[PDB]
Amino acid sequence: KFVEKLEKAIKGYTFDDVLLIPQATEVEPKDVDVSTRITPNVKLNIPILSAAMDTVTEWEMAVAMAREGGLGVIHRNMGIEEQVEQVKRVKRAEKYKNAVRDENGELLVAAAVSPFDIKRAIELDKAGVDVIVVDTAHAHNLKAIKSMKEMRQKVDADFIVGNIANPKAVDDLTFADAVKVGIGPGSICTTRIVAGVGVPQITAVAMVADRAQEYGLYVIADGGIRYSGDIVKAIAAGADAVMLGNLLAGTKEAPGKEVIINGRKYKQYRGMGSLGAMMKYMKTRKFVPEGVEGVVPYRGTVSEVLYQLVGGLKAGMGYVGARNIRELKEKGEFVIITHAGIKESHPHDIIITNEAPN
Amino acid sequence: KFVEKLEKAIKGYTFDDVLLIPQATEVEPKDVDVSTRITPNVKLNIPILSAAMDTVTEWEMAVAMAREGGLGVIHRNMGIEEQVEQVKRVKRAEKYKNAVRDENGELLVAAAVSPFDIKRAIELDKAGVDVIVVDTAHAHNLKAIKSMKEMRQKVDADFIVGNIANPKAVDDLTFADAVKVGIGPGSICTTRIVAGVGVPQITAVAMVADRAQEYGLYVIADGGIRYSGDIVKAIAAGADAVMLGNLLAGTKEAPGKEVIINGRKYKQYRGMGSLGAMMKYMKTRKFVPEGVEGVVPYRGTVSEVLYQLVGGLKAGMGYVGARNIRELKEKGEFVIITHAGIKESHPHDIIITNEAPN
Amino acid sequence: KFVEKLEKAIKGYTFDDVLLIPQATEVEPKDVDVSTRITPNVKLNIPILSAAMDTVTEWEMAVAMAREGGLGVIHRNMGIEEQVEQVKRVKRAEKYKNAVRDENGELLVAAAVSPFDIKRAIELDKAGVDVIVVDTAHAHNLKAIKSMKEMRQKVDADFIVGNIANPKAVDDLTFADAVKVGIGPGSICTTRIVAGVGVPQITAVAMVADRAQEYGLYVIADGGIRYSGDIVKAIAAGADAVMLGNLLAGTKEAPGKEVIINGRKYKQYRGMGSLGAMMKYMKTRKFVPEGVEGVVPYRGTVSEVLYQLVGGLKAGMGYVGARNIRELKEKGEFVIITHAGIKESHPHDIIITNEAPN
Amino acid sequence: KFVEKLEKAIKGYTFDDVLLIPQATEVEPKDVDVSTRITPNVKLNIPILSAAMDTVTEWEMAVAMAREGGLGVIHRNMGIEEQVEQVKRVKRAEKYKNAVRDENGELLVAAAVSPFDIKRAIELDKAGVDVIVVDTAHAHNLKAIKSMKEMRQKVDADFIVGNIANPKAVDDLTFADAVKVGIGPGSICTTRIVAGVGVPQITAVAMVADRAQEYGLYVIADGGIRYSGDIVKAIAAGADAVMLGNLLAGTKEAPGKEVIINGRKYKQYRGMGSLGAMMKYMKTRKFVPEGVEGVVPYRGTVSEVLYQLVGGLKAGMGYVGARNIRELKEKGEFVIITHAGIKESHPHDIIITNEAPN
Ligand SMILES: O=c1[nH]c(=O)c2[nH+]cn([C@@H]3O[C@H](COP(=O)(O)O)[C@@H](O)[C@H]3O)c2[nH]1
Ligand SMILES: O=c1[nH]c(=O)c2[nH+]cn([C@@H]3O[C@H](COP(=O)(O)O)[C@@H](O)[C@H]3O)c2[nH]1
Ligand SMILES: O=c1[nH]c(=O)c2[nH+]cn([C@@H]3O[C@H](COP(=O)(O)O)[C@@H](O)[C@H]3O)c2[nH]1
Ligand SMILES: O=c1[nH]c(=O)c2[nH+]cn([C@@H]3O[C@H](COP(=O)(O)O)[C@@H](O)[C@H]3O)c2[nH]1
Repeated sequence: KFVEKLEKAIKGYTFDDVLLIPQATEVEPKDVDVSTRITPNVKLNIPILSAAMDTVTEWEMAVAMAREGGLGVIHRNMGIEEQVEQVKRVKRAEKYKNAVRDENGELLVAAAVSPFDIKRAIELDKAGVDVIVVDTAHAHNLKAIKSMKEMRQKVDADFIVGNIANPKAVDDLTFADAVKVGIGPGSICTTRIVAGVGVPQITAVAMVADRAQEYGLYVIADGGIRYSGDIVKAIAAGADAVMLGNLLAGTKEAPGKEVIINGRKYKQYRGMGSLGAMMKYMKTRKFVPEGVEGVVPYRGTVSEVLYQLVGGLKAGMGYVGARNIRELKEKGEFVIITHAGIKESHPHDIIITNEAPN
Repeated sequence: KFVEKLEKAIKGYTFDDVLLIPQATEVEPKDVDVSTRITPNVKLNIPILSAAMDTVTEWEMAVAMAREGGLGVIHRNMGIEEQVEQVKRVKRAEKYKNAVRDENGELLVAAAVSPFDIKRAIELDKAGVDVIVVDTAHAHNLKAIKSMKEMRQKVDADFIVGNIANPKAVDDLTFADAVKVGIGPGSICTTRIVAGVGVPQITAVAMVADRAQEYGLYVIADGGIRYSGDIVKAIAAGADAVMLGNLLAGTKEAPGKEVIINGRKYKQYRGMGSLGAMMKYMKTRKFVPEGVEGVVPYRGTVSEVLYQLVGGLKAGMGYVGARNIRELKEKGEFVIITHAGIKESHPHDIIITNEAPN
Repeated sequence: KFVEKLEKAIKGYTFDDVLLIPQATEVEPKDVDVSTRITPNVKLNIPILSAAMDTVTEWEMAVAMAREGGLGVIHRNMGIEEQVEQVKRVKRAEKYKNAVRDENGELLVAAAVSPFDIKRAIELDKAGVDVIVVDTAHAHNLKAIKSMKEMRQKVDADFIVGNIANPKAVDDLTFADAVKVGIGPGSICTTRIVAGVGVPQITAVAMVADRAQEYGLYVIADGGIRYSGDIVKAIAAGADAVMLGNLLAGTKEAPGKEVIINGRKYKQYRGMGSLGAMMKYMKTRKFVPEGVEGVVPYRGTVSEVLYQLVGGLKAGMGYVGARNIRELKEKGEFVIITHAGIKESHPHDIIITNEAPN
Repeated sequence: KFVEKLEKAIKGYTFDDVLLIPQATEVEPKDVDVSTRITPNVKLNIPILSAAMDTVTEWEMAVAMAREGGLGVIHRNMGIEEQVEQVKRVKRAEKYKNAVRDENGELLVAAAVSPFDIKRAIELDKAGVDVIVVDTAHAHNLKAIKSMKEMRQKVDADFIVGNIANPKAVDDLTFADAVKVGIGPGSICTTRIVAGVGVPQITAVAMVADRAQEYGLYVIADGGIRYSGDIVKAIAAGADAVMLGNLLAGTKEAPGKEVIINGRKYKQYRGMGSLGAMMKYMKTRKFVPEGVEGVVPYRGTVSEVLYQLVGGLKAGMGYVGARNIRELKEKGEFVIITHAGIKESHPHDIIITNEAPN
């Protein structure tokens, strides 16, 4: 019985365990289309959402994301009235040819809510939020799901529930428009260390994506993205879009506090499940933290970060012969590599003097 | 023949090689029950025992452990009369709703003895010890086992023999109430380096647990636990409880000497098979040490450490839908991960400023 | 579908994942012949080409390479007239018994061109270049290949197209004399990090070599070579020759700028896809860099570096009983090793005071 | 063809990839017998030989080794007359109950020779050397083997040829008494880096041992031993004895020059295939070095080192229920472990203050 648990254990892979195999390419890469659909009513011009964290997304980030064709999810570590005001400021913010707007030409915006905060949801919905993101650590909670269903029935906005890491969870969330995948891969996440629970992101996305495709739900890969190359892999693994925390934290638009150390600029970045975040409107029913607090170097503007990420994604799509997202998901093939392969993949046997992305 | 040894070699896994897969959860996590049975007459309120080491468990630790629902095993690197006095002080120590007590309302306590120290055992038994723990490096020793049987017949207390790492050893220990698993995983253990013998803990627990279940014996996972997440994995692998050395060392109650270095507080922690421990009542028939001496940072009180560990265990059980220990052992499923997966599981690509567990 | 991508994923190996198994040897090693054919009209006396990079190969490097029996590929990050002049200076440069010369006794030389630069190619061809090397990041580009075919028809020089990492690409390049293998292994390469695309070099060379052999095309392993041992492995994996960047950079003949740091000598080495290289005649249609800038320690003269590399290759060939290149490719057998095996393969448990290669 | 080389590649294991599984033990460990036979006329009281290196074995080391029941192999980086004198001094050196002596009560001694130095061999034989050790990097050399056969016919001493790493080599060396296994694992060895050739030691010993057993030849595992635990594994893998360089270097008896750095004592240790060793009577037909030069910390006397090593071996044998060497080779079973398992096997999550072996 216990030995069979080990013998039958599935083998899980993360971003660094795989590489995409180059293929014949007819069109690339400057002509690559990266638009993608995440909900019945929402198609982004770039497959990127900014995390719903208090050191990542507030109104400024959301405006910047929407102007670039992406989407910002206003965090919920604030009062309901404060969150509705953030949403309104974004919707009325409008040179940005890639911007994603609603029927009235207003920038799109999303906002996070707890599975039980139906009041908050309705207020956000009335404020004109385009997407409601049920933001929980383990969405496959029955009681929570019952509350989610009631919530879905009382709002018009599109509905995204996350996070999950087991395909079986999709079967009980078919009332949502999309599911967010990611349990334990976050840069500031300690859930796997504290709880011992999780699934390597590439494997998690693939398992969930196959099940989601069966029900008509979209998939968002959340957490663990460190390089543009990870985005290409996530999409090839089945995701329609990715959600970034670390890579967007430290940008001018990020609400994280500035920090200088040794003359170098940084910005705070912390898990919403950290003491600091808890010491700020959520009160989780958790006895111990599952996130840490840290800092990331100053990255410049959101615009500059997205240009690099999207640039890399387009290069990767060109290399595999994918003219659009659907084709990447369709024909992207993987090769599994070893630790030594990981080392050779990064720059090696050299004293780097400049790694600039321009 | 020799090549077949390699071809037929079993693949062994340790804590970091696996993760638990999230599942549908109906009740969690603050309502999770972590009580567990380790012997016919002993059920703990938390699945944790403090190691029988001279830098970990003496009367103060044992009192603190029992008051929290756990169990302390008084070490045997002292005289018989000194050990009986430690036991008595614990039994008469009694605001602690989770405390584990015997029929007379006295805190429970355990004590270690050598497989050959029948005299010590009888004295401990008369002093009212609740559990006698035969404490040896390799319990699957025939001569030792013969002595153990005679010992079991002369004491009333429950009987725990360890340590072992091969299921075949259980077959010859069916006269005991439970077996302790762990050969080589300890934080200060060098047995695998000095002797070249051992079995990765997750695999060892699983193999032994399947065999133990066939005979009605309980299983305790001893050594190698560094995080609360490891506890969840050990139990899911077949263990009824775990034994901690490193994580309890450095607490206020631990008998280890205090040490200050660079203004920072530490406490000594060393293997019982180290020169220091040997230079203190045991005299092993070993030519060379199989343990080292070191220090661990000050952790605070036992109460604070247990709260965190149990907190993590409850979070993990909630994530897999386990309302109690039996269900964790019953339905916990694993996913095997690579080194890259291990890296992504811990916090990464961030300059940590705070990892506090509150 | 997505899960099958992972289940059917091929396992890729790089240089450090393998070792060659020693065999009975009748002749070795000072009598080992390392000559090798890379094109219908070109056989080198040593299986080594210098990279077409602006910090590696200009006329001096090319002269040194040809004098030792190797081949230099003049980089294309300069004007057409400048490149033709570099070529002419090499052809007229002529104590060097291993030198490779053309029919008129002139040192051989190669030059790189973009798949679309037919003008540059014709000029190089008229200048007497022996080999034209189509130098692109992803040669399996249809539009590029159409241009390549027109180019092949307008020049007399031998034709080498690269780089590729998929055997399927060979099928569409049968009009060339040889293909260059290598996508992502370079010491200063970030293509796998930025685009997420690539194939571990040993696996890439083997897959391509089997397909190339079917069409009569030669194979050159480009990138990732750090030690002479890697050369032996690359050839045993199917390559006819290797191309070096890092190992030749830092030599007296390399055009890289000199840099002193802490009294120690270095020379600049950077990817052609780096800002620095771009800031120098190419203008790629890439949005972001896929190479970095760094420095390598001063290595001495090209002659000294080649002696060591070739020395190692000959030792390795002797150990496997290969009197020539054809036999190495023919009978070289591999054993796959683990990370621990990699550690034991390098010097260990010692404080090195001298690693000199004389 | 090339892809099949990878698909059919055998998987090789080194010491750190495996652990021995504990078993029922009837007698251990102070009653463990570690005597072992390495040749028809030579049985050692401990399975250890000192390397034939100029920084490891000269007459003092050989005397110390024989007095402890082991064997010293006088290195050949000296003149013939100097080597014969070293041998004589050992034979006439004679409180040492474990000493290994010949028929006349003289300490045993071995000496190394090149496969072609028949003159040196005969002189050593006449001087009374007990074992002649043909000392070469790749013994599976036909020309060398022909010379070896002539040598075997002109000496009375027992004959040991090494090193090899392929079982096929044993088939051509059946005229010898034993073969020495080890190509590339040495602490100061770079053969695998320079030549790309080698076989992980555990796998090499096992493959060779199975073939050797078929012909009646003994096996000596040479190189890569860092801990007593490695000795237990090597023997369990099929070896009759092991040869140590690094672990014996740095002892009082070792001829290596003393070196002080930061108040700490060290002794030089270098490969015989290093410039330093070459700059000292061998003149190899190698173009480049395959060994490095370094230093090891002062270890104390040979006696103290052997006590620890043998102590560990006995502990390991007790843990697996082996009362003697034959039984270890007979019933020792392995479990393969991962990198994480390797980490847990060593001391972890502790600040070591003392690792003393007493
Ligand atoms: O287990 C967790 N404990 C936390 O405290 C925490 N905070 C954020 N997150 C999630 O991490 C995602 C961002 O991941 P990255 O920084 O790698 O982009 C985000 O999308 C969040 O989903 C957490 N997960
Ligand atoms: O091989 C060993 N040599 C030793 O000297 C030694 N000292 C303690 N122990 C065992 O390690 C366990 C505690 O392990 P942790 O520190 O990882 O919690 C404890 O439960 C002890 O079983 C030893 N094992
Ligand atoms: O992806 C890349 N981005 C770059 O900027 C770049 N620059 C050079 N190269 C290629 O790397 C090869 C040299 O590799 P080594 O330094 O390891 O010898 C060379 O042969 C080049 O093919 C690049 N690849
Ligand atoms: O490839 C090699 N190049 C060298 O220069 C060299 N020097 C010593 N040896 C061999 O290494 C063995 C000692 O290995 P350890 O230091 O790990 O005990 C010894 O037994 C020697 O066989 C060499 N191998």
